[PDB]
Amino acid sequence: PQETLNGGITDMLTELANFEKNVSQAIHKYNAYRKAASVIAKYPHKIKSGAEAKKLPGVGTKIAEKIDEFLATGKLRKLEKIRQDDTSSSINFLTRVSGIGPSAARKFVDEGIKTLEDLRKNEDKLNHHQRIGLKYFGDFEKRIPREEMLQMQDIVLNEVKKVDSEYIATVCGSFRRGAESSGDMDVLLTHPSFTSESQPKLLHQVVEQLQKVHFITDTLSKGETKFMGVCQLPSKNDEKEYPHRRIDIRLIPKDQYYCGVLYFTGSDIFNKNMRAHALEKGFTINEYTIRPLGVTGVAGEPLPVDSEKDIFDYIQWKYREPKDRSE
DNA sequence: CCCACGGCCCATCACC
DNA sequence: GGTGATGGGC
DNA sequence: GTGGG
Ligand SMILES: Nc1ccn([C@H]2C[C@H](O)[C@@H](COP(=O)(O)NP(=O)(O)OP(=O)(O)O)O2)c(=O)n1
Ligand SMILES: [Mg+2]
Ligand SMILES: [Mg+2]
Ligand code: NA
Ligand code: NA
Repeated sequence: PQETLNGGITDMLTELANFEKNVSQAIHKYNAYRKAASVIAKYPHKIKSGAEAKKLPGVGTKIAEKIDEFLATGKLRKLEKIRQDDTSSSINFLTRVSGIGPSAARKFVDEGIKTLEDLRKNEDKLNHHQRIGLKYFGDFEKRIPREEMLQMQDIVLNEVKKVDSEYIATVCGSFRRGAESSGDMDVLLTHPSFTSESQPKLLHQVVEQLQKVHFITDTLSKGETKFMGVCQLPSKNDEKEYPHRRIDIRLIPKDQYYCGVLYFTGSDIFNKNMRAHALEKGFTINEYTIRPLGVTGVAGEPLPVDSEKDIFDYIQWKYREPKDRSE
């Protein structure tokens, strides 16, 4: 559906969702509003009343009332008021800095720190991640055109094979679903010597090499299985520099890999829909495995999975191209 | 009336 | 020094 | 906030 169908309503709900997460610290209300926004966004008609909306699953009494007020006035008094509130709107804004959550934003605003400028003035109170988030605030809210993702993929797959030609690397996420732009880059990594029944160097080696060729520029977090950091394409000398980008690299056991690829190729909406169907034939699927639910819900042993397809087979669904896993 | 609300790794805090 | 809890991200 | 035991 076109966004201008009910965009006014969904904008309202998303903004409400944001204030619940960031200011009220009510995560389940945040998800409630999002779910409501999502189901309304998929609704193929212009909503004329809150009662009409209430028919949709996830839209209840309170949101129905909010829709009525919005339809009658073009606004929400509560939303209008919290927008004007310096404290609440500053708290809500600072959470856009990667590394600053509802709690940190709260503490900052409590002690007079409300803007990016104030953050820049008080580096002493920021942790490593927050400093990076601050330094690349602008860049991190930029999307990544597919053409750059391709170039980023070229570098990653090249350098990974250079380190060890037995590595397997896959760019997942919205890129693998064929999106024409992405928020970040997700890389899944495996190696024939790393399975469930098993360096910590395997992830480190790759990260280090990507640093050596000046692709990776910063590190947010780095463990033995998960890396989160910043990367940047090289410039053309004449041409102006590319924005810095967020990149995640996950090292996964060889025998948990194609569950990982499925999960982290995702679409959140597809994952939960494929979750949904999986439990209905008595299967539970997470990022690691697919397990048969038992006569009680006895989730037993992981089944063998050597491809994305096997997982589709288990729950009698035909293989869906990542291109179509929007939902 | 009352509880659940897809999950987990890493950095850092709280506390012994 | 350490273990467990919490914040944050995705 | 919504849904359901
Ligand atoms: N908590 C999480 C985090 C990620 N995922 C899955 C679904 C996502 O499509 C996939 C990758 O996560 P993601 O990077 O945050 N989203 P994605 O790459 O699809 O789109 P972008 O907004 O980054 O362009 O992992 C998930 O199912 N639950
Ligand atoms: Mg992504
Ligand atoms: Mg990601
Ligand atoms: Na409803
Ligand atoms: Na943030």
